Order: sequence, then structure tokens, then C-alpha cells
Amino acid sequence: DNIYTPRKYQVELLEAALDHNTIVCLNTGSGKTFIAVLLTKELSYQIRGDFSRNGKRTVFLVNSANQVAQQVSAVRTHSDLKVGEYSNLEVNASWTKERWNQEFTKHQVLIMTCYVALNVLKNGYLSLSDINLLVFDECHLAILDHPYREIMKLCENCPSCPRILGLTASILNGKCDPEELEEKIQKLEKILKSNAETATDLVVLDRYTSQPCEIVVDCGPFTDRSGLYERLLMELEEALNFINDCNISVHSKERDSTLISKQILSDCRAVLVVLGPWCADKVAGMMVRELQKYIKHEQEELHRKFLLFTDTFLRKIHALCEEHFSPASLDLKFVTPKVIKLLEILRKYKPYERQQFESETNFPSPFTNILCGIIFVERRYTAVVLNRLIKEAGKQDPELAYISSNFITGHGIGKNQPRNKQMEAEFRKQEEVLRKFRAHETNLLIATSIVEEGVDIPKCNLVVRFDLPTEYRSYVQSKGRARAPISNYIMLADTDKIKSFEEDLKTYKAIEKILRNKCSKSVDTGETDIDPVMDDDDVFPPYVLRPDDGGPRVTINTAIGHINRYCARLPSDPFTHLAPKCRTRELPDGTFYSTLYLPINSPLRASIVGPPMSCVRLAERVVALICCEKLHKIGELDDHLMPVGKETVKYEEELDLHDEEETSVPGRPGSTKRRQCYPKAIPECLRDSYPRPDQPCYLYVIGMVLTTPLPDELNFRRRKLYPPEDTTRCFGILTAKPIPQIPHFPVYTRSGEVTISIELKKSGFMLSLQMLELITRLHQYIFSHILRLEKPALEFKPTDADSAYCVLPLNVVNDSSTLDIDFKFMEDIEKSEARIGIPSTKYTKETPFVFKLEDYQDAVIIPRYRNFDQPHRFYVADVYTDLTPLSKFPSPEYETFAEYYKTKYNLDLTNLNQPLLDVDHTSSRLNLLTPRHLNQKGKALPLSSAEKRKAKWESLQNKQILVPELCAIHPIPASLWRKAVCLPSILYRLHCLLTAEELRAQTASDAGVGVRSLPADFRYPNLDFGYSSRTLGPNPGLILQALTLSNASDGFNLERLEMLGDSFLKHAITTYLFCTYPDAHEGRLSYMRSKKVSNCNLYRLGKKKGLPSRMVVSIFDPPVNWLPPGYVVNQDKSEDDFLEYDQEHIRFIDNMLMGQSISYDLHTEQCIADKSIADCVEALLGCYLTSCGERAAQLFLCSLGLKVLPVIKRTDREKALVLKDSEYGCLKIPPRCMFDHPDADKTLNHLISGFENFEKKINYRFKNKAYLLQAFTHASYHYNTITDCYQRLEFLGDAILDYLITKHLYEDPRQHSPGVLTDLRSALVNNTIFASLAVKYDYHKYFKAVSPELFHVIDDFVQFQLEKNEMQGMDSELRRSEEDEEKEEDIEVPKAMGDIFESLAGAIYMDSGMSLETVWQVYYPMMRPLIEKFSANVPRSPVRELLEMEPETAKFSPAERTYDGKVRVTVEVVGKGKFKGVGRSYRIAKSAAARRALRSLKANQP
Repeated sequence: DNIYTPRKYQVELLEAALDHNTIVCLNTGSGKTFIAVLLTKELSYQIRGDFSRNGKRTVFLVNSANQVAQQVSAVRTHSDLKVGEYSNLEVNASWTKERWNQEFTKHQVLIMTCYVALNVLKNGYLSLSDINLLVFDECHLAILDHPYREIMKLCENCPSCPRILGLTASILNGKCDPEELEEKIQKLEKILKSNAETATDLVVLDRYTSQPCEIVVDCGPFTDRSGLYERLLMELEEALNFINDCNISVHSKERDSTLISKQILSDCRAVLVVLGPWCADKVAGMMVRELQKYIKHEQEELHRKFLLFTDTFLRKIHALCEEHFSPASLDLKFVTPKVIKLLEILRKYKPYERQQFESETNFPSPFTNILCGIIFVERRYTAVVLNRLIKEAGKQDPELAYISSNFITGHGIGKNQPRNKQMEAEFRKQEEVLRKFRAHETNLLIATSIVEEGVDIPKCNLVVRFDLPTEYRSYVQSKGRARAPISNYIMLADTDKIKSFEEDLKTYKAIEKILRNKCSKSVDTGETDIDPVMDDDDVFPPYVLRPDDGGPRVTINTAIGHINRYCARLPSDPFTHLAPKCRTRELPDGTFYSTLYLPINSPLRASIVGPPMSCVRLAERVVALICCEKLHKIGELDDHLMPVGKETVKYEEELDLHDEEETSVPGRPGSTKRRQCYPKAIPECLRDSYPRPDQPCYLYVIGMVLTTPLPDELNFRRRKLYPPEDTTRCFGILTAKPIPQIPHFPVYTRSGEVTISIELKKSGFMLSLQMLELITRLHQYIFSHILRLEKPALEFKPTDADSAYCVLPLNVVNDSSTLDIDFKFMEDIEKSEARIGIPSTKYTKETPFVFKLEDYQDAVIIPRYRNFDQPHRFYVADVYTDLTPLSKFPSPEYETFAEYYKTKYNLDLTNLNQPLLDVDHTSSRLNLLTPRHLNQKGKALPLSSAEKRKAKWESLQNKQILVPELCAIHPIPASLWRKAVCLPSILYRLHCLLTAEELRAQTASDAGVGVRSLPADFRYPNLDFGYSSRTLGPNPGLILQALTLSNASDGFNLERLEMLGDSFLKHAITTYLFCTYPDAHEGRLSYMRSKKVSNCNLYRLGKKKGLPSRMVVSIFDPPVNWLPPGYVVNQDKSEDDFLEYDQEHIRFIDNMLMGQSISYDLHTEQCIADKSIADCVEALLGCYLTSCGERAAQLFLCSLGLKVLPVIKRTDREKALVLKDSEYGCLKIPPRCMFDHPDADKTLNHLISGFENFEKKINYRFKNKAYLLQAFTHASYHYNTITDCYQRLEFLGDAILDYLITKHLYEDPRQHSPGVLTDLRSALVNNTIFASLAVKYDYHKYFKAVSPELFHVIDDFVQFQLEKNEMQGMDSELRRSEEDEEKEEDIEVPKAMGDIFESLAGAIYMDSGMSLETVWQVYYPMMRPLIEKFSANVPRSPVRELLEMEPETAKFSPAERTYDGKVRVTVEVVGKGKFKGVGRSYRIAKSAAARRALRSLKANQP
């Protein structure tokens, strides 16, 4: 259609057509439109302007309206020029000169048919000095009197001549003598006033290996040794002349029998003559089943009878061949020796045991030590049975048993129904056979002799003929399919093929010799060189910048190998194939002028001119080894002339990630398996704060201020409200060590959220040892006896404790709003035996016990009839004065309480005057950081799973009301109980938030941002989970969120800040590594950024502040894992081994100037996945960015000691626009990145042509243009030495494009959960969507290149794009069914477009100010709809849906080692079926197997 595979020959010799008249001829007939855009577009400099500057217009000339539409579409979908058209002669008969001036002002590519061209030229309407390209299509017509010769006459006389481009693919048709071609070439040349070469498309030999050698191969006489051939051929002749009398007139192909019957007859007859009867025997079954399917598909009497006769004839052959001989143990004494000799030549090249072969006299290769050949046979009705014969023969020959020959059977003749999916099926199976053959899974390809064109099968060891060809192109292609290391061309020939073979050989040999004597449009030498090379390393010394001693003596061709391997490893795409082209060409000096075509994609590109020499070999050697000299001067070069990039700077990336899974042993450094214990960490402000004899004591106070009520439909116990505002006293905190203001922080009591506070109310005074002794005693009493904390492990020892600070209640005294310590209360405690519970004096009638109205209020009772070793603690929840010790029991198992207690412990009251009460338990749970009255599955429905311990024992123990007679009075009022019980949770939080404070204080001390001291000016808000604002660092409230992991089941954990931190981290160090390399590369940049962002690499950086020490990970339940301040544990029981190597990957780059698993104790340490340290730093960066902006986060990442900015000094950073030095100087911009010259800016003028329509789409106006050229200059375009390729900026932008879209997916108001915000961070960044957008907005039209492949596939892909309009705008998005996705996959996206898209992003950023802002207000237009549809519904995928619906019964298998690279992942699910799906990629195969499993899941369990 509009697509072809362009000509390689012209990839670098279009340069001819650029500067002189030419003719070019290609036999394929392809690469014609794709030879048209490449010369037309490339000369837009003289076409874009007006017709009053008198800029010339570009005729086109073809001889069909077909070709008019063709070239029309050839320019619009690859060009920027205003395309015109004309194919009519009548409307052209009615224009005037100035009308045609307007028409010349409208278009700039003037498709003209023939007669109209002649007329509008000869009637003085357009000078032949207004042309600058006159294409002729089918220029062969010149030999006959054709309109071409006359217009050429015309141009002969006008005083200008455009270039010329005379194309043809008809003068090499069929076979003809060299005189014919040569004379036609001379005639055409002189007619088109242009030099013209002899065809350059029939030279197909490989000069990167030994060329396939033309020799006829021989089998000669063969004798028949079964006895069936004679009678078989006789019956075949009889049936043949019989079917020649059953002819039916022309109809559809299954309404005639004579054609298919005669064809299969000829097939089996040839099969017989050339192989034997057993093969036609074995294909008889397939033939008759095929014709059976056919005869069921259609019936009509004549062809019915005839197909019946053919089928019974074939079965008759089968019955004869099977009767006369057993099909098993097939001997080669039954076989025509031709096939025996055939077997010999085939098995010539198979593996050798004596020298180990990768899966000698033939030097190691898996394609000349192991057969990977192709063999050509006339039909496909003999190939499959040729393989069947190879199996039933090589059963006794091991040389043939480990041949894994694959036959090819696609479509023969006849078809059952149109558009049968079988076409696509055999399509994909042949694609598998192809991708196997190339990678050697195939050991032999048995193909038809009609499938050798319109397709190429590469790396054929043995291009073997077993049917003879009879035409030039056929022979040439059959040869040309050998791309293997020791390749030869096998013309195995019987007693009559030899003559024709030798004839074809000699004839086509003369043909190709004359075809190669005149290439590049001049007389020259072909694939062979000017002169075979003499040993000249003595003439130019081989050692390159190396007087290194030792070392070998080598031959000269070692130099060829080395310089060719200089560019066989360079980092760049598999669409680019280049070399520094040694231009040894005659420029008029008496000698051969010599320069170097340096590859543009290497850091040094400046052309060099060494000394010239009259012998081309010598000057060639001069420039080659001075090349090697200078390239080792820059040190981009080593011994043996190989580039360092991606050879040894490539380092293993399994020592970062998990490749040891589901195991328990230390594995990769930073796996879940790598584990190390770190010590718990304590503020200095809780250390040595133990009361000592000299202490100016300060006394804080806890606000206990309730704000939010909570309904009792949100209370799943239906508890009646108690306020934390029911307050008299407040638990102080007593020390002379000072405690900074702590941002108010929440808890959960049983009235909602409550805002704890830390403030002051007194300060300064000291105490006697007596009071200190008393207070310490009250401390230990609280934590010991109140909540029952103690296990024997601890022992109270406050002097030398790790962290001692007491508590003691603080109460309103001095009769004012200031408060103080209420000794009285301590004393009242001491007076009682109610410190230890169950006092020894009883009060029922041992001492008369009577009703007290207020002492069963605001108090806490203790039963004494039960649990005599370990009391519980109840307190009045509903005091009752309407209940009595004589009243109804709560359940009618009694009717009075005294009977109840008399029936258990034989206790009958005689003083019954205390009404009974409802009361409640104490310390049911000690976890108060997240709701315990409400689940974490969401509880709109009643009942939670976090109140099943003693909030279920409550209300089965409240089933009995209590007469206060048998319960002592614990000596603390209910106010202080409510308060204190929160002290385990509240003091714990302080321990964490104080940690955070110390953390931030230190980092501010070492960084520029913030200060060690805190004025407390920065607003410190309450944390939310389910003075000024000058940057002083963020509130400690965020710093803790980053520190915790998702393992604490808190409301907030460090997932979110992982991504915002990661993205920004990339971008920071990408643009770092870029603008710090005056000349950079890929291999360098790839292996500089890749290990800098490593889970292992970060670990080490974390050990500079000790951040692992302060993490929060284990769920906090106090009896197990938290000790109270003042206790010292005593037990009741009485690495770098993969991180030494990672660092060398970012250091092997400077070879050139850059520019339980461990048992641990629960109360003093921790142990954690090593994965954590990755996450904490990845979320700490995240905090600092999203709360204090760029320059801050910059300096924060800079504080650790990592060079986000290049290492200079703090003083350089500061004056270029407590605190101390850990910083680095600001960024530098390269002092050169290309070559600048005012003249010869026609390419810049091309960039001008470039912007005339590229300013509007990007809505941008550059103030530098260079970088805009660098945008789209691909790797293989080479007419530009002023700029560089699009790699570096493909890279400088990828981080920025992404970082931007992470930014704008974090600041979204929904702020949705970070378990899906990693489904808009690798579904909005992948080359499919990136390529798709670039094309729609016309980035492709201004695409610079020479390569064929890009251009072919890009025409394809853009066609498909523009057929879609908006995706689903026409209702089509083709994913509803599997067949839709299968029709989608039938196009493979380029990987050219996504490239430039990211690159141009880089461009907008780097052109001026490096201010993401500008990038954002450019790109946001084009990206916007993609975000908006994506974030409309997040894109769930089949892999995710299968892995999440079925938790671990459905999985995917890991990647398998396969030669083709197509992996048939088998879903690891039992009961959902196993679906073997082979997909071009592991991703798409995984998704396809998932879709199959999900279809089954819906058809079985919807």
C-alpha cells in the first residue's frame, strides 16, 4: 500500500542525489514511496517560501492516477509541506498564468500527471527554471517514444536544471543478457541527462562471513528399489489423462474438481518420482481428509463424482503402498539413492562431542557446528512427509535423530471459507517457527519453493535446493537467504539438473558481475575492496597510546576485527547500524583526500583529516589508527578497540532486587530475608531525668481536653458518656531536664478523639529526699498495681534506669489557677491497706457497714469475695439508688443478691442498706493510637473485632450488680483513673514524637534548612488519621508518619511518601548526572543512576544518622513489648557480604573523568526486614519535599553526604546568590555540548522550516533553537555534525515527565490510597501511551532520520492511529473480547516515538531556567485528557485481578528460558485450569493467561 522496507543501499548514498543529478534502480519494487519522501522532504529549504522570492516548485511525474494518490499519501503522512495534486486536463485547459501563480502559492508538492506536465510546461505557464526535483516513475518508458524525452528536450534549453530521480523496477524483469541491460542503461542515462548505475538490489552476499559459494552438488543416477514406481506411475498417467476429460467450466475454486484433482495428482506423482511411494502414501490421508471436508462443504454431481474418484484413487495408492511394505523400520534400501545422497549432504554439519559446543576445523558457532539450514522443495505436500520420513528414517541414524527439522504448511490451493481464523493461527505458528529458526531451536526448515519471496528467513546455515529454480530473482534470493558463518549454496543435482544449474550459474554470474561493476552511479569496486590488505601495522603502529610491555605478535586482520568491534558494542538502538566511514576519496590535490565520518552518537564528533597518501590503503590505515589514537586520548577506548560502554560498566542487578524468594536464609542485600537487629533509641531528654537531690523541678500538665464526642451507635458496647473534661487534677511530669513543646497529638479514650497537651504551670523548686522517696514509691505503685503491668523480668531500679522520670498528680492549690503537688493525696494513699487491695479489716458486721451516698460515686470499687490472688478493678458506670440488696436479680436465677452470694461463698448480709450499681472493667486494651471501638474493615454495621477480650467479659459480668459491702474502696477517684489509664498510651507517643524532635533538630543542625533551636513559630497542627509558617522543617507529626511502616496497623504509614520520594529522587540525580558531564553517554548514565537508586545503596546512607534506630514497626501491646520508664530488663531465661560490590558499579564509571530471624529482646532493640531502610529514606525525602519545597528538599538530600549538587563547598553555594558545613556548591552548565558556526545554517533553516508550524502545537517560543534541533535528530541521520543524537535528552526528560506526573497525582484532592497510586505510576508511564500522543500532535512529520525500519513501521503505526480518531470517540477501543486484543497486538508499537516524546520534555526543561513550571504549562495540555480518563477509573489489569481475586491459589510462573523469547507462562492455579499462552512478551503473555483464567473464573464462579 503506502508502506515498504526502504533500500539500505541508499541509506548513505542518497548524498549523491543531494548534490547532483542521478538515476537509482531497485528490483524489489519496494522502497519506492520510501525512496521518494527521503529525497523530497530533505530538500524543503528551496520549497517553503513564496513564489515572489521565486522559490522553485517540485514537480512530480507519474503515469497513472493510482500513483497520483500514492505519492499524495506518501508526502502528507511524513511531511510538513503543503501537498497539491492534479490529474485532470480540462480544468487545466482553463487557467491563466497568474491563476497558476496562486496555485503555485497554495501547494509545494505538485503531483502532475504526464500530458498536463507537458502542456503547462510548453505553453509558457511555468519555467523549467522553477523546478528543483523532477521524479519519473517507471522511467523505463524513456526507450519508447514517451512524453519524458520531450520535456527533457525542453529542460535542455532552459538555463536551469533541477535534480532528477529516475526510478524503475521493470528493466530487471525476468532474465536477459548483460548487453540488454547495459545498452538500456546507457540509453536511459543519455535520455535523462543523468548518470545511472546498474541495478543494486541483486547483490545479496554477506561480507561479514564467508560468502555462500556457488557449486553444483551431485547425486546422479538413482535406482528404484521397491518395485512400485513403474505400476504407480502407470496408474498415475492413466488417471491423469482421465481427469483431463472431466473438465468443468470456470466457477469458484470448489465448484471445479479438475484443477484441484489434477494438482494433487501432479503433487503425489512428483512426490513418488523424487522421494518414493511411502511419502505419497502418508500424505494420502491428509489429502483425502482435506477433500472430505471440501466435499461436505459443497456438493454438485460432476465434481462430486470426480472428487470421489480422486479420493478413492488416493486411498488406493495408500492401500497399495501399505500392503506391499510395512511403514515401520523404513530402510534406505527401498529408497531412490537421490534422497540417500540428500541425507548425506544435509547431515554434513551437526554438533561435535570432542570439542564442547555452545548449546576445531569448523570454528565454534551454534550456526555452523549445528544445522540451521533451509531446504527448498516445489510443494508443501512433500515437506511435512519429508519430515515424517526423516523421523521414520533417522530412527536408525543418530545423525538424523537430533535434527529437529520443522516443515512449513500454510495455505496450499483451495480454501474452505473466507477469513478463516486458521490464517491467523498458522500465521502465529509460522512466526514461532521463524523466531525459533533464527535462535537455533529449529535444526532444519523444510519449506515450499513458493515462499522464498515477500518474506526473509535469516541465518540459514545451508541454503539447500531440492527443487531446481529457473529464474534469476529466484536463484538470487535462494542464495541470499544464507546469513550464517560457514554458508554454502547446495545445488544437489540428478542426471538432468546439472546442465540447467551450470547454465544458470554462468549466466546469472555474468549478470551480477556487470550489475556490480557500476554502483554508486559511477564505475567502482563492489563488496570486494580496492586492494587486499598487506601487513601494515609496522607502517602504522598497532599499540594505541600504550607503550605497554609484553603482549602478542598479531597479523593485520586483527585490526579489522578490532575496529569493527569498536562499533559492535556501542550503546544505541537496534535500529541504527553505523561506522566511522573512512572517506578516502579523490579530492583534487594529486592524492586521495582522507577524512573520518565519525558516528554522531559518540561524545567526540569533530571530523579529522590525517596526512594523505597516493595509495588508498596507506591513508586509510593512517586515519584508522589516528582515530584509535585520539579515542584513547579521551579514554573512551581500551585494548583491542572495544568501547567501555555496556561491556564492563554493566553490572549485575540481582544484587539489588529479590531473586531469592519464599526462603528463610540471608539472601540478596535488602531482601525481606536480610535481617539485622538494631538497638531501641531514647531521647536525651528522657535520659538522666531521674529525680536527684539537686533539681530545679518543672511541672508540665496534660490538657486531657476532649473535643469530639462520639455517638453510641458508634459505640458497639453502647457505653454511656464520660468526659475527659471531668477534671480536678492533672498528672504532672517532674524533672529538671527540659522538654521542648510537643505538637499536640491525639489518643482515643471512650468519648472520641482527645487532644493531649504539654504546657507549663510552675517551675523552679527543689525537694527534700523524703518527698522524693514518697513520690518514687507512688510511681512504682501506679505502674505496678494499677494496671497489672509486671512480669518478673523487670525490676524497679530508678537510679541507674535507662530512662527514669516519674509522675504524680497535680492539683489546684494556692487557691488560684496555678497548681501544685498535693502531698495530702499521697498521704491518703499511704494511710490505707487499700494500696495492696483486700484490707485485713472486714466491714459487714465485724464492723458495721452502712450506706454512704457519695463514696460510691467518682470512685473505684474492688470486690473481695473472689480472685483472692489477683483482683480485678471495677468502677461505677451506673450508680443506682433505686436498687437494693433485696431486689430482683438482673437475671431470674435468683430474686435477691444475698441468696446469690450465700450460694457461692456462703455470705449472707445482715447490713443491707447499700444500693447496688452497674460498674465497668479496667485496662481491657492498652492500644490507643487507632480506634478500638471501631474496626479497620469499616464498621457501619454493629460489633467490632477489637473488643472481644474484656469488653465481652463485661456485660456477662455486669449481669450481676454489686452491693458495695463486699468491695473495698480503692483509694483513687474515677477522674484520675480515666486519666491515668491513658498514661501507658500517652507516654508512649511522647517517646516517639520526642524522638522525631531530636531527629529534626539534628538534621537542621547539619543542613541549611531549619535550625537546631525551635522558636515554635512554625504552626504545629493536630495529626489526622482514620507566629509564622517560615520553613523551620515540617511539624514532627509528618516526620513520624514517614518513620512508621505498614506493619503497625496504624491509620498512617509510609506507603504514600514512598512514591513522591522515589520520583523526586530519580529526577534530582538524573539532572545531576546529566549537567555534570560536559560530554556524557548512555552506559555511563545508565550505570550511574541505576545503582545510586538502590535499596542496598540507600541502606549504607541511612547509617550516617542512625535512622533505623528510631523506626516504629511492631504492633504496640504493652504487656509484651513496652516497658514503663524506670525499669531495667533482666532476663528470666537466667553485614557486608553483598554490599562490598554494589558500590563498585557507580565507581567503575570513574575509570574515566565523570565530571524472628535474629532472636532479639522485646524492650531494648528491634529487628526488621532490610527492606525498611529503603522505605524510611524514600518516605523522609517525601515528607521534606511536600512540606518545605524544593530548595529545602534539595538541601535535605544534600545533608546526608550524597551529591545531589556537585561537590564544591558550602561557601560556594551560599554567596552565589546553628548552621554549619555539610553542603556542596551549586550546579554547573557545560562549557560546550555541540559546535557553533553562523554560516551554513540551512539545517538551522531546516529547523526554521521546522518551527514555522511547530511553534503553534507546543504553544512555546524558543529563545534557543539548537536544542530544538537536538530534539528530533535520530541516531542514524548523519548530515548533521552541528548537534547530537536524542539519547541524552530522551533521558534528561524521562525523569522529569514522570516526576511531574507523580507530583500531580499526589496533590490530587482525593489523595486516594497508596495501594492504587502505584497504578497511575506505571500505567501512565510506558512507551505505548507516550508514542501514541507524540504522533497525534504531529511530532512525526518533523522527524529526522535516514533509517529504513523506523520509516516503514512508522507509516504503518500512524496509519493505524489516524484510523482511530479519538480512542472510543468512534465507539472503538478493541478490548471488549480476547479477539479484539488479538487484533490490537497485530501492530507492534515503534520504539522511536516514545523516545522523542520524553526527549522534548527534557528540552523544554533544559532550554532555559530549568523551571519545571514551564514544562508543566506546556505539557499539561497534551497529557491532560490521559490523566482525566485514567483517574476517572483506575486501570485494573488481568494480572492484578487474578492475583487479588484468588489469593495464592492462582499465580504466574517465573520467566522461562526459551530460544524464541516468546514465553508460554502456565498459570499456577489448581481448579481454574492451566492455560498455556505464548505471548510476544512475558508481560502480555502473563496478561493473556490471566484473561483466560478469568474467563474460566467467570464461567465457573462469577
